[PDB]
Amino acid sequence: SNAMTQLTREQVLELFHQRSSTRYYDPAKKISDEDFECILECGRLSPSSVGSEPWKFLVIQNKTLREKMKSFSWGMMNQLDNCSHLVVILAKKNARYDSPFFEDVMVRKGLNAEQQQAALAKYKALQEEDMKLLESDRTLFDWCSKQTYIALANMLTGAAALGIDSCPIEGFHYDKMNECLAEEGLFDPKEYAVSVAATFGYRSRDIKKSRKALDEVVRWVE
Amino acid sequence: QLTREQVLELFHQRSSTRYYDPAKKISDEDFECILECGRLSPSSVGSEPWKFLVIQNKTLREKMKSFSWGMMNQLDNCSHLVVILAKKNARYDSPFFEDVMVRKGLNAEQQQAALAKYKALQEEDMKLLESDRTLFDWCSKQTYIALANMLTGAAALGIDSCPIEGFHYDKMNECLAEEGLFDPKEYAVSVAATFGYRSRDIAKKSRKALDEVVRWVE
Ligand SMILES: Cc1cc2nc3c(=O)[nH]c(=O)nc-3n(C[C@H](O)[C@H](O)[C@H](O)COP(=O)(O)O)c2cc1C
Ligand SMILES: Cc1cc2nc3c(=O)[nH]c(=O)nc-3n(C[C@H](O)[C@H](O)[C@H](O)COP(=O)(O)O)c2cc1C
Ligand SMILES: O=[N+]([O-])c1ccc(O)cc1
Ligand SMILES: O=[N+]([O-])c1ccc(O)cc1
Repeated sequence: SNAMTQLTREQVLELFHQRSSTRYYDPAKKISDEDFECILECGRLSPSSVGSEPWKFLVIQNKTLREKMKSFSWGMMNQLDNCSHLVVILAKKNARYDSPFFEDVMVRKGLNAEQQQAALAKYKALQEEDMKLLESDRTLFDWCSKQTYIALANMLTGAAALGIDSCPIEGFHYDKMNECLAEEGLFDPKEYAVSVAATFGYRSRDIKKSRKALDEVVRWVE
Repeated sequence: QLTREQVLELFHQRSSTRYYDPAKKISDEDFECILECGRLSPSSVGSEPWKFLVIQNKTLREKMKSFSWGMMNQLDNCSHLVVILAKKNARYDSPFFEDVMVRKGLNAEQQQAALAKYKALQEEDMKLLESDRTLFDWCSKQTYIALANMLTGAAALGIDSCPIEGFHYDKMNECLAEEGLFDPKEYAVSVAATFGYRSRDIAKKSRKALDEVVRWVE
């Protein structure tokens, strides 16, 4: 890393202040294919526990599907008509250490058989004892869903770095959204479920930050 | 504003560092900038349901080793360690949520309408109220946004990091509560992260191809 591959502290703070939730999009302004691919890359390159990458990104451009969405998506009703791109992020269901899904996770690490068994033993303990994820199907799904929020965050920040506005979205009926997207054939509902969404585009109305102070959220243990 | 190549370089510079140089410390100003990236993160309903515990005490780090397999050696060598807490019991009808509404400036009528909207969000749209753990996990998801932004902001400053789940969560929560750092009825440990400077080159790890993870619905 050097001064040319870094941002200054001033530039980092500007980036994270600029990143904001846009609720009014200009329908006449579309993100270029290349800029949007870059945004998706920010999601794809995100870290994830155990390298599990337990996400799928559905890019919902079809206008008829966006319209149907409106009736059960109160949190983005006024964005569905005018945003450039909409991403619905799915998270993997039943991502147990002993599942076929986890074999592919391991294969792309390029480990030998002994390293693979050492890794698997770590991941079993992580799920079973340390994080207690096998309490229920939902607990294990929510673990994958947490990893998807990393990908979400990175797509919002990457978009902001490109000068592109965005809004993270939880304001929809999850059962209705899962049912609709599965009925459209967009994923196997036994294997994935909706985690979170995000809109992207260019704002048509102005957005300053309101946050708790650093001293109210940070505690130093020296 | 950055070029596409610069944005890509940032996310490629960001890697999970397991081997830290124990002689390299992050400056106070750089670390405050990292914390700002967490503080400035978005969160559902603007709930900001997090606390960032900066664990620099060496005796406390040494105690954690016995139940933190995923960062055992990082604890000896990293510059800074953050344990992020998430709010427990963040119900729409809790005082925690009332404070959110008030500081947004909502009047009495608007607060009543907002309570109804977020009741519906939690009870029906997201079904967060199935159990205490489902509601906690909602706040925990928001903290993963703050985590991600800290890792990326650190990388932008030239500072290495590693997100951490590899510890016994209940033992960590018991320890940190015994230290008096939070009220365990109000918060619980969500995720951690180390920060510092790598002691060797970190081979870039693989990812599934874009075509594997993206589906276009046109
Ligand atoms: C939430 C989360 C928890 C993780 N926990 C650990 C951990 O405890 N110890 C560890 O060495 N790596 C941990 N990792 C790092 C992942 O193994 C790593 O992100 C993945 O292998 C991809 O490598 P990269 O981030 O270098 O691209 C974790 C990652 C995330 C996102
Ligand atoms: C996971 C998540 C879901 C959210 N859901 C919605 C939503 O459905 N609709 C909306 O208008 N804003 C939504 N927001 C945006 C938040 O209200 C916003 O992040 C917060 O008020 C802080 O504002 P800022 O992002 O402009 O800094 C969501 C944020 C997060 C992180
Ligand atoms: O050792 N561990 O508990 C780990 C190691 C890697 C990881 O991504 C998560 C947990
Ligand atoms: O309309 N909604 O459901 C919302 C709106 C804003 C938000 O942060 C979360 C949910």
